Amino acid sequence: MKYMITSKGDEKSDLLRLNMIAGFGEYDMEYDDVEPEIVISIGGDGTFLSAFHQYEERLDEIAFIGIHTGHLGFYADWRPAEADKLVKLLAKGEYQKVSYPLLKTTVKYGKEATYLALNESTVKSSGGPFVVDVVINDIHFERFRGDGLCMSTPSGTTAYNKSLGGALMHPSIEAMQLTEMASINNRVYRTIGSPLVFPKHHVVSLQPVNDKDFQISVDHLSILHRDVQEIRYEVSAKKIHFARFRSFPFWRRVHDSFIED
Amino acid sequence: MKYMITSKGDEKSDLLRLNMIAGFGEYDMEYDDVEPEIVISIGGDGTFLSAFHQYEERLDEIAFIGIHTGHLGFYADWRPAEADKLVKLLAKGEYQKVSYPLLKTTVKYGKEATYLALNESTVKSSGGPFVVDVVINDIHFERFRGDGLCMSTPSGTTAYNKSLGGALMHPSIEAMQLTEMASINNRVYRTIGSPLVFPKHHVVSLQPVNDKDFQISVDHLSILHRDVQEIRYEVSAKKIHFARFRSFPFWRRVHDSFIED
Amino acid sequence: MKYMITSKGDEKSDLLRLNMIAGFGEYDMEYDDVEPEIVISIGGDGTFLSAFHQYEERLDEIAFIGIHTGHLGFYADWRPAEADKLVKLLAKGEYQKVSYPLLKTTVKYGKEATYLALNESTVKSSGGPFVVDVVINDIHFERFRGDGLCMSTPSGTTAYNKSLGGALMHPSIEAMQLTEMASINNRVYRTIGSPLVFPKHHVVSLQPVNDKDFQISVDHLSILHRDVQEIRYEVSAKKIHFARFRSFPFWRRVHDSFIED
Amino acid sequence: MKYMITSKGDEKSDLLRLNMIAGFGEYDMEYDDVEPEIVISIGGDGTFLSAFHQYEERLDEIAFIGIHTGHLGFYADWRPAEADKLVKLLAKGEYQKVSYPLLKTTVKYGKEATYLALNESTVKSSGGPFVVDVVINDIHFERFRGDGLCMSTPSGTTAYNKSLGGALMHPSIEAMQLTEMASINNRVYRTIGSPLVFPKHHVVSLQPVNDKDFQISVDHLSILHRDVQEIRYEVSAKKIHFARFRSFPFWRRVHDSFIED
Ligand SMILES: CC(=O)SCCCCn1cnc2c(N)ncnc21
Ligand SMILES: CC(=O)SCCCCn1cnc2c(N)ncnc21
Ligand SMILES: CC(=O)SCCCCn1cnc2c(N)ncnc21
Ligand SMILES: CC(=O)SCCCCn1cnc2c(N)ncnc21
Repeated sequence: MKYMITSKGDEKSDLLRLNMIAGFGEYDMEYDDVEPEIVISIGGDGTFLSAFHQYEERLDEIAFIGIHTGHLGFYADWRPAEADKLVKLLAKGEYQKVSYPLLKTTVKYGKEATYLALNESTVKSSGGPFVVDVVINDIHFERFRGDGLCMSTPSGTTAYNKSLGGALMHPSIEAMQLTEMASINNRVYRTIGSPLVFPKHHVVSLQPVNDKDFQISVDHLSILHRDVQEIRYEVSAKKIHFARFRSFPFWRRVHDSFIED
Repeated sequence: MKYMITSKGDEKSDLLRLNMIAGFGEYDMEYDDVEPEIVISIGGDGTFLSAFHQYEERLDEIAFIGIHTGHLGFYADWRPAEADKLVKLLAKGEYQKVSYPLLKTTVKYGKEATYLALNESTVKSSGGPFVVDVVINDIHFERFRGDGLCMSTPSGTTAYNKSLGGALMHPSIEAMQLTEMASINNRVYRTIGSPLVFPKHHVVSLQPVNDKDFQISVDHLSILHRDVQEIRYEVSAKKIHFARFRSFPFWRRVHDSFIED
Repeated sequence: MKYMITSKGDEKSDLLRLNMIAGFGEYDMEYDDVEPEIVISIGGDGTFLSAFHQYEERLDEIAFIGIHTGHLGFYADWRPAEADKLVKLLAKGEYQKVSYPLLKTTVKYGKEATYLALNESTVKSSGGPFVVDVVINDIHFERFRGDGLCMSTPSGTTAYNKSLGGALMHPSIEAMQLTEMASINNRVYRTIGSPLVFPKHHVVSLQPVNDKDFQISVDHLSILHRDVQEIRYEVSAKKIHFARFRSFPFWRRVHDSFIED
Repeated sequence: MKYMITSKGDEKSDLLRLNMIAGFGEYDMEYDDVEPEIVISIGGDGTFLSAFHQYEERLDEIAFIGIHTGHLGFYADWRPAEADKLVKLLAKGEYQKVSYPLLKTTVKYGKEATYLALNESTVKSSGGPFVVDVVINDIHFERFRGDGLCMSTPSGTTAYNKSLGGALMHPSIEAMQLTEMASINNRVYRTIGSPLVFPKHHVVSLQPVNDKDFQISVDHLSILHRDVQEIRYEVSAKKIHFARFRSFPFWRRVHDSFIED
């Protein structure tokens, strides 16, 4: 079918890309980066992340695969030595697919901007103090004062979420996790401190109290948003689809990354 | 129908119990503590916890209700002032029911002991060092050295799990969360550190490496188990059922308990 | 002697300032904000902080006093009701003095910039990834990857240091404390994680590895430094001097701020 | 002079001990384990710890040395390959000495028991809930509810203190550090959460509120104390003295243990 391959840019990934294309030519496979049904990433997790956001409007028609030319990645979890065997099974197809949940971020002004995050979305102030009111399902939960907040996807918990004390949750759980950055707590300012895991259809809303300028990141993308009235977080109805070739469990992927390999 | 009421034991809860029984007599309600269909707890969360374990063999036939004669509880979340209104709606029934997941703990020796936990189950050593191998779905994940481990239900995350840095997760998420107690980490001994959230059907297994004596707790119950070969944790197929009378959201219950009320 | 009074700017602090000046006129006291021997701050801790940095070149000749017109402060720890009694004892003098250690920050380029911090000094990247090599007494200790680092004075531990997990240490201990911001740790990148308390004469040096642009803060001041070769942290030889009128222990000041009051 | 050598018990340490004794016989050195002036530990940190407590009544007349026959230790910080060179310099003496602060623990009943801790002293309940009032310099600071508390020496911060989130402080700082174990915090029960570093002459006192039975540990020693009225913590006036042969900085010892070696 139609496919395309993105490369990190170094000669290790570029040469590995040219070989897979040459191997794909031996099969009924057409190269198309406009309407691909298979998107192959070669490099690391950031390369897969750019490949995800490059085609985040055709997610239901794409099965992603990641190849790590460096250290192991949670998305690029196939070594370069399996590139030739990957070409054959992708060519004749018949592969199983696995789907991970995604995070929807809605930014409201005085239009409306919506984003799709594979890892996480963070909110920080524009330099001044970061104070925000946290509203969970139209219920005022807390007034957060600190460095910022991070809402993470299940697969994104192994990234920035983990550095903030958040829990690692299996990606089959359709949920999102909110963690704090350097919250100030005294007798007068109260935050929950613990990470918060939210199921599907739960809407977490950040609302300003003073400054309406915030630095909002979505995976690698980061923009300074001005005159914002609300930031809405919820589990997205769309899912990223992977091509599954063999058993590489998420917990084994966690063990190899943080324990030993 | 058949009902029964447990009391904390103080005169505040005993008198509140006698009044609800007198009010129940004005309706088609029979008092039965052998086969009750309604179990009312009056006191706090520990009173509800003892009421849960007293009838943990008829969970599919019971709708629990908790009344807090002291501070607010996550299970006893109805004030004493609503006792009379609670009697009327329970009498004519028609109430909706909500179900929370439970934790199954299997202890294997050289028979087999299984427990049901509403909050959490902890494992500590018998005084000596606590070293254990953590196996996730038959995959050796880590060798844990420290004070102990805690596997928490979703509703149990607000209890001992929260004191260990674990995340608070909404009880509609059928999952369990594992947290560490004072793990020792150097270049030679590696633990994940982060809490781990496991979905349904995932089996987390603790296996000894030296001492086979461990102090295992299940909610309030705590026993010294000797000559144990394995501790199996997984989300239980059974659920505790509550009687629902009005909207008291879990996140509002979290806000009232830790933020302010 | 010579004195001056800074005000937060609100009418509560301005009127309290005009009254103390009028009360000071009843004594042998001259108002001088060029060479003051007594510096009175009226407002909060940020007002005292601006008053400290306004006169950080005559620290050995000044005894500072802080008055909080709002909530209690660790530097402005005297209520407005004690302003009149404060005027009398300052006028005839005979007051005891207490001294807190300070933090010296040296920034080396390709000249040299030195700063004095009463609370803390933080280092973050200019937007990109923050990677830095931590050198303790000319010994390479770790390569830090994360959001940034914070070196705190003893009295500064109750501020941003506390939000990062650092310990609160009594200000009589001439030392400094280093804490991490969202460090990334795996099998390949290793940080200590724990806070580090350094005694006097110990030099902690941050050295770039890639980007040489960092956002460095010193108390409230924050500047983007470009083409930096080294950031040197050490306990300063200079001390801030307070005027002591009665027993307000630091631990009682910690209790009143975070436990209850 | 007079010396003695303790061994871990394995054949690696016993044979290394017999060789140093044979090498000591070539010099003006007498073996005496009653009144030794040099105490050599061969094994790990627990072997040095037992050697410390074996002679904790002649601390001012002993210079300790630790040899690690296994992984590196913070007290046994000399490899077995340096045993012969260690024998020669100890024999002719002229070595410099370094001193680390110690922790004094006073347990008051209805007599009085005092202990000396090289690493830390912990307090836990006897099985029931652990609630205690924390009094700092006769000022009620907090009511602690949780698993327990740990007061650590400076050199002890790399041990159990580190697993509880406490800071690592250089041993030249005469101080002690208090850390919490799984404290419960809500709107009604308030603990500081942060670790607390106390200078010399500051007295931290734990006082019961209900149960007067606590499991108190002092380094490796652990005893169940009954009918206790007070636990007093303070920096001891006595110091443990080491024999210094070359530069092995504490921070390098921290780097080798937790970063890499
Ligand atoms: C410095 C930080 O805290 S973000 C590190 C990002 C590394 C690349 N990466 C991208 N996605 C992931 C992921 N899901 N899990 C771990 N690492 C990931
Ligand atoms: C000292 C500790 O860490 S356990 C405190 C237990 C208080 C009673 N309780 C019982 N169940 C719960 C619950 N689910 N959420 C919060 N509190 C609960
Ligand atoms: C949002 C943060 O983490 S910084 C809060 C700073 C409040 C004012 N202040 C200034 N100095 C201090 C101090 N030493 N101790 C506590 N608070 C202080
Ligand atoms: C499982 C724990 O948290 S205690 C581990 C004790 C290891 C031996 N040891 C004894 N003293 C020390 C010390 N000062 N620094 C590190 N390790 C030490």
